[PDB]
Amino acid sequence: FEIKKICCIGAGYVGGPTCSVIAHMCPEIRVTVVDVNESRINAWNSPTLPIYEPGLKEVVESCRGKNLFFSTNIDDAIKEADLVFISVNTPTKTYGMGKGRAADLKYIEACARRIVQNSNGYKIVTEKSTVPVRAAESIRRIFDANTKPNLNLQVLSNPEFLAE
Amino acid sequence: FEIKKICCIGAGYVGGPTCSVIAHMCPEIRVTVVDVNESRINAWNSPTLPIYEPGLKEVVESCRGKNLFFSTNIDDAIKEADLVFISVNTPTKTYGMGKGRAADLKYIEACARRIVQNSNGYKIVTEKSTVPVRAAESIRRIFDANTKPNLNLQVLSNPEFLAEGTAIKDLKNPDRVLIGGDETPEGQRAVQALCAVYEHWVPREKILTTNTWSSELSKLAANAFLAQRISSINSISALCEATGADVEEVATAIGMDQRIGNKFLKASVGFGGSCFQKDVLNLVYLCEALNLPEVARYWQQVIDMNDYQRRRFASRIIDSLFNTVTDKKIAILGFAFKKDTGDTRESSSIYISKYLMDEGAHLHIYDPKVPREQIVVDLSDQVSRLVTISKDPYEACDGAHAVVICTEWDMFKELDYERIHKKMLKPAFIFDGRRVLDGLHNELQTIGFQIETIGKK
Amino acid sequence: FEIKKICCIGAGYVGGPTCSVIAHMCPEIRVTVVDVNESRINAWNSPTLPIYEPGLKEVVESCRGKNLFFSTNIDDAIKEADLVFISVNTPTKTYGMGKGRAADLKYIEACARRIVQNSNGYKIVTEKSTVPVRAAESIRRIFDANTKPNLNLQVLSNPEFLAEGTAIKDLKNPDRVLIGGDETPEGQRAVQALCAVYEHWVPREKILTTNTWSSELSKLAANAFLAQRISSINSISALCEATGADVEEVATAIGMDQRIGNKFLKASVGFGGSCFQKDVLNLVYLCEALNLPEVARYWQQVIDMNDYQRRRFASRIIDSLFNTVTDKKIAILGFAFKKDTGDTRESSSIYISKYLMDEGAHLHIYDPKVPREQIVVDLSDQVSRLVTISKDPYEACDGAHAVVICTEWDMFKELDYERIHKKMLKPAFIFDGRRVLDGLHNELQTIGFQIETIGKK
Ligand SMILES: NC(=O)c1ccc[n+]([C@@H]2O[C@H](COP(=O)([O-])OP(=O)(O)OC[C@H]3O[C@@H](n4cnc5c(N)ncnc54)[C@H](O)[C@@H]3O)[C@@H](O)[C@H]2O)c1
Ligand SMILES: NC(=O)c1ccc[n+]([C@@H]2O[C@H](COP(=O)([O-])OP(=O)(O)OC[C@H]3O[C@@H](n4cnc5c(N)ncnc54)[C@H](O)[C@@H]3O)[C@@H](O)[C@H]2O)c1
Ligand SMILES: NC(=O)c1ccc[n+]([C@@H]2O[C@H](COP(=O)([O-])OP(=O)(O)OC[C@H]3O[C@@H](n4cnc5c(N)ncnc54)[C@H](O)[C@@H]3O)[C@@H](O)[C@H]2O)c1
Ligand SMILES: O=c1ccn([C@@H]2O[C@H](COP(=O)(O)OP(=O)(O)O[C@H]3OC[C@@H](O)[C@H](O)[C@H]3O)[C@@H](O)[C@H]2O)c(=O)[nH]1
Ligand SMILES: O=c1ccn([C@@H]2O[C@H](COP(=O)(O)OP(=O)(O)O[C@H]3OC[C@@H](O)[C@H](O)[C@H]3O)[C@@H](O)[C@H]2O)c(=O)[nH]1
Ligand SMILES: O=c1ccn([C@@H]2O[C@H](COP(=O)(O)OP(=O)(O)O[C@H]3OC[C@@H](O)[C@H](O)[C@H]3O)[C@@H](O)[C@H]2O)c(=O)[nH]1
Repeated sequence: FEIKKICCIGAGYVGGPTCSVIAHMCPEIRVTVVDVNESRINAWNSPTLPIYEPGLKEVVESCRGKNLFFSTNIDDAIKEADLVFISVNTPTKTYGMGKGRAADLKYIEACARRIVQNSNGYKIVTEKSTVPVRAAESIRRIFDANTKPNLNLQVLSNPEFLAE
Repeated sequence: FEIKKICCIGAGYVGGPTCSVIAHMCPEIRVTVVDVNESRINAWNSPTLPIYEPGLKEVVESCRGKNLFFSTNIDDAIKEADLVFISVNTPTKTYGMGKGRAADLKYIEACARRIVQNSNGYKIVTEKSTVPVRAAESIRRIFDANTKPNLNLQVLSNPEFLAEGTAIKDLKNPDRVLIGGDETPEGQRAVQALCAVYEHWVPREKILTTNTWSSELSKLAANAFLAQRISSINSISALCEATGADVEEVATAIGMDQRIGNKFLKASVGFGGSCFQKDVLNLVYLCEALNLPEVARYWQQVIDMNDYQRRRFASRIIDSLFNTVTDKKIAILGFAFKKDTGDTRESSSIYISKYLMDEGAHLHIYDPKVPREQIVVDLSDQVSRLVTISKDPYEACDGAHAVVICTEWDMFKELDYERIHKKMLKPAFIFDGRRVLDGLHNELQTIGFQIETIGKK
Repeated sequence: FEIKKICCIGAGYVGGPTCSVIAHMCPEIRVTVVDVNESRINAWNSPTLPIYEPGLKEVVESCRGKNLFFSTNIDDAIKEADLVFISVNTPTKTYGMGKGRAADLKYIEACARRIVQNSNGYKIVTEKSTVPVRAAESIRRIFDANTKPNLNLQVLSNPEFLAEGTAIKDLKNPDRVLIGGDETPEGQRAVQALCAVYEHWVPREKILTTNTWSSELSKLAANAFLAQRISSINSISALCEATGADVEEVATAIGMDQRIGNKFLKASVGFGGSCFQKDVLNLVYLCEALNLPEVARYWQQVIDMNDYQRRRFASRIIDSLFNTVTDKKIAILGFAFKKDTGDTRESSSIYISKYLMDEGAHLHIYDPKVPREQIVVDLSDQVSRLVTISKDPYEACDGAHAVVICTEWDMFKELDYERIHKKMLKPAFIFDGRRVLDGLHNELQTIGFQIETIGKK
């Protein structure tokens, strides 16, 4: 089994530069970075990127629209994907248990739900962040409980080590 | 010698049904029940009663108008009466010495004064409540200090043992009737006159008679004993959870020992009701005051356990929703402190709702008897942002992640769980706070629920 | 599968009685009771049994040498047996972790090792104790590690509910029999084999079956519920003394609530016995180990109350004797932890004797069933100077400043107190730490006794 289409939900400091580089290094792979933040997506597609990162602009411009894409169309990106990265943010809870301290997993949970909804057959789903807090476990729970016939979702952890 | 007219001040859970039952068993007696709350009196006379209580409608209609009355005319009823019951609330003090712990006698005290401003000659005056704290003494202190010639008022203590949802049954065959009065020739004649009333439907073997203080301690103590058992079994429910046992099984084996008995061993999200918590608080308070901190310390645990049982239950719900419940829709089935009443005082359902609201949950509450505008009042922006009162249970479980059963309403046992499931977000949790879905366990798993329940795994 | 031979390791207060009743109710089955302690075994084989227990002499003397045997030959009894009871003692650790709290399992362990050494083929091994504290698991650990081909040892749990003093009547008519075994085909077959022993005299609906853990938890919990009831009522006895009430009247009142039951509500100087303190102490210790500190501190109150109640009573004694006993002759009536047994383990009498001895009293101790050598061991040079063991009670109160009734022996109610009052120093005090002298109160005041009693000022 070979990955030929990659989707990444989350075009942040992690999702963006990680996907850009996978694209640079693997020309036969299609890499699609998605995000709900329309503004951040257009900026990725503009001559001014939404984050500053030395040497990033060269990488993006060497494969954007070639094997690297940025888009607000999350649904179709997941649908055609072999691997789905989850590369979203887990803000600190502002009330209740673990307030000021624990991570809020709500955006990971929303990615898992959306993935199940837009998925059939076999896909690999990889949580990729700098602080993974029970992320893979939580993805698995959603997937286990939202079975479809011939949907086979594989859950992996692939933590990101880069420093901004 | 002999009681023919009864007044009852307070038309609440205690005054209302108990006088209703006296009427029914004692046709020769004219019973009048009075309250400042016109709105409550009106309902007592309407075809819809202000409280829900099985058999209560039929008992009231059986003799309202004939020998049973409700009116806002306090003065006239006091005036014509041989016996005046006080059955009023005593809210917890909001300020002063023992703010937030001791009962406030400010309504019981107002009652006694109003009695003297409307009484001449002989009257028997009886304190009657679920939790009596120095109630007889503070009626007496007021009678002693408002002395009119020819006025002879005798003070009796007559604790009410009934449990809401089972009031009529309890009233009609009680395990015992406790009446305390001064051990003077005069107190004895008033005690005996009170006996003679109950003697209409209760065997004399079961009528116990003491002095007034020993009467109140007896009820303080007994209520606490009942609460201790539930806290005790709830402590075991945490142990069972942490080790693979099942508290229902542990309780069967405990209860079959006749020296312990098998009642009051149903583990739960925690006791509520207007009786237990305040009864322990008061007993604690009393012991601190009397220089008995070992005893205070002893009974305080009954409350700490209950608080912790509530908290542990909440925190399991939140855990399962992987510590985030912002905008997640959760159903709350059951708001009363217990089945077969509309009463929410100190209900565990409130407390769960509060811990789930702090997590930002969208709560959808259904209860078949609690008035919608009472749920709203109990949970008080935050309420208007997070709370919906559901009309039926199915719209409460529509779009929901979790179903939380907080009251043991028998109806919950036979909801359409298949239908509820189809429409829940997955994974779909039922948290049975009452062990009410037991044995139904296999069917629910099969359907596709994750069933968490107290004292199992 | 058919049990023909039973061996029981531990010929104590549990094993001797229990095995005798099985022998008596199962005449087809050979019943062998073994022990390392030879004077114990010798006594069981003698006209004078080593423990006192109503009805026991009759039952033994009816089976001994027929199907009931007491031997020191542990190896051969294990070797031939189909079922092997383990019924040995578990003393409190005297050092290391859990010092003074956790039970020491060194004897359970040596039994299981001995059983593997002496066994071949199929045996059922059953742990029977009043307080089982990870017993079954411990046995299993050893059996699992020491295998032999065709050796098949199956472990069950069978907690004993008998109370000393009524052992025979409890074993012949238990409220229930509790038996745990693995949720395995082999476990289930061993469980049946034991039910069938019990089914010779216990009806099937009174026998409960479960896993080993649940069974041990149920026992730990029930024992605890029982001691709570006593601490609970004892706490109300203090409160009664502070406010001028009678705990016997309050207890009567509480007790008639059929949800509380009327049993185990006799206030006392304190519960004793091998069971209760050690049960709660182990329940607490375990809760802490499972990270349940709220459950831990809940149960701890049961013990703390009982320590207070003992103390209150000791110092209440010293206050009535003008704040000093530092040379006075005091009578101790009752050394055993409860009536109708010569057992003294954890007895409240040991604690009152001792406190009074720190304080300079000369004690004269009478019990009708406790050997005098046992009283000397329980108190620990001081014994030399202060303690005297009396032969009858009237010898004990000759010269005395006060009588202190520690144990509810029925003979104490029927003493001629006028004779006693005569030879007692004056004014003559009786401290009734058991309420055995209720109703006789005035009569004794008439004689001029000044009488102090628990739960009554
Ligand atoms: N972004 C934050 O504000 C934040 C705060 C605390 C912790 N974290 C955690 O620390 C590391 C930061 O990651 P990042 O710096 O690249 O964060 P980032 O916030 O810069 O990128 C996260 C992107 O995911 C997008 N996103 C979130 N939920 C989505 C959804 N459901 N569908 C589509 N897009 C969605 C967000 O719009 C955001 O653009 C993360 O790896 C995570 O472990 C992030
Ligand atoms: N008041 C509280 O908040 C509260 C909370 C817990 C327990 N309790 C205890 O419960 C028992 C009584 O129970 P209940 O359920 O029937 O109370 P309730 O609140 O249901 O009924 C009390 C009735 O007394 C009426 N009332 C009060 N003072 C009055 C006065 N001076 N004159 C005329 N009417 C007056 C009120 O309007 C009300 O209808 C007592 O033991 C009480 O102390 C009270
Ligand atoms: N020892 C204690 O202080 C104690 C206290 C509370 C509870 N318990 C538990 O509750 C029950 C109380 O038992 P009991 O009152 O009959 O105690 P017991 O002291 O009266 O009898 C125990 C018998 O076991 C014998 N024994 C011990 N180890 C042995 C061995 N290795 N081989 C052969 N015989 C051995 C002892 O000699 C003694 O005769 C027990 O089943 C025990 O597990 C023990
Ligand atoms: O010697 C130092 C090094 C770093 N820092 C500070 O420590 C903070 C973190 O700096 P980093 O170099 O680690 O940059 P990052 O925080 O972007 O990366 C860090 O978090 C994400 C992980 O995936 C990276 O492996 C980790 O280095 C910065 O504020 C930096 O100024 C110091 O004050 N002193
Ligand atoms: O086994 C049990 C028993 C009771 N409970 C809870 O304990 C609380 C009290 O329930 P009760 O049945 O005792 O009802 P009440 O509070 O109406 O009556 C209580 O106070 C009034 C007294 O006069 C009654 O004798 C006493 O029972 C409820 O929250 C109930 O659900 C349990 O959780 N488990
Ligand atoms: O109401 C009571 C009851 C009991 N007690 C005291 O509590 C202590 C225990 O007495 P028990 O009647 O329970 O006798 P035991 O200790 O022999 O039995 C206890 O432990 C072993 C278990 O099998 C029994 O079921 C349990 O009762 C004694 O000190 C007794 O005098 C009270 O002080 N008041």
